[PDB]
Amino acid sequence: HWGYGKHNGPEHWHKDFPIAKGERQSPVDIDTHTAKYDPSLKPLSVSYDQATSLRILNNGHAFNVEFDDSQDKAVLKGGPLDGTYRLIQFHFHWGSLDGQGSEHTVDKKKYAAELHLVHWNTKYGDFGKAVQQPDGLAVLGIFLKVGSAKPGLQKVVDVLDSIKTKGKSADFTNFDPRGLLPESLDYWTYPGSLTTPPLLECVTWIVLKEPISVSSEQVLKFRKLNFNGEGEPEELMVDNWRPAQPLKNRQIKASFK
Ligand SMILES: CC(=O)Nc1nnc(S(N)(=O)=O)s1
Ligand SMILES: [Zn+2]
Repeated sequence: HWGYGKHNGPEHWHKDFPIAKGERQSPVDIDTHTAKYDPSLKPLSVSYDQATSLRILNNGHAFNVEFDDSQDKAVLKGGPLDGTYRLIQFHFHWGSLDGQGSEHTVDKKKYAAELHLVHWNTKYGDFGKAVQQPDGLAVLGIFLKVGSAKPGLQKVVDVLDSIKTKGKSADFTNFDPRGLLPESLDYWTYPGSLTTPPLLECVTWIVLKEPISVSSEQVLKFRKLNFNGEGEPEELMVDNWRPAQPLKNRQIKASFK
């Protein structure tokens, strides 16, 4: 089954998921000089004050923090979006070294990791229906660079020891995702896809310009997780990122000049 190894990594995915070679795949390189400023784009509206986190899970490819999405508690609106998108989970992609890890790149620059806050369009009723629609998901992408620690991330880092291996989960309540946002909400946006199988082309990507900084010690703890289940041979969970895909017939728009 698929993964990030030499024998099952992204270059192999198309054999089981032919849409991997599709017209609106993600991630992409953001060429800052070719992106188009669009004055018609609205500011993002992030309403996370009533967010209810439930659980943190190692699913064998990353760790996910899951939220209660049975009501409009944590929602994303505005920007390029029509309607209301509910937060369902966030996760990260990261590297084995500080010079790599992000999925998106900016003028070919890679960051140490990338945070994805995944939201689904409420008009489709559930997440499973949403992924079948071209406007079904909105994913907010935030870059991480190594520098000073991010206090708001430390609660996540401290629980990782309890979900070291695939399939382990832990109760993870009262986490406030607002502590993971940068100061500015300036963004680029383009139409794209999930970056893991099944690679469905259902995502409006919103990638923030401003990275957040985390400390070397914080990212080091991500790299101690395992792809494998308990009792299996240890494989460190690192480099769980898909390389940039061709832009083809898409334009990246910027909310700022
Ligand atoms: C269930 C779920 O959320 N699946 C996802 N697959 N890829 C995602 S990402 N890397 O594009 O945010 S989210
Ligand atoms: Zn992701």
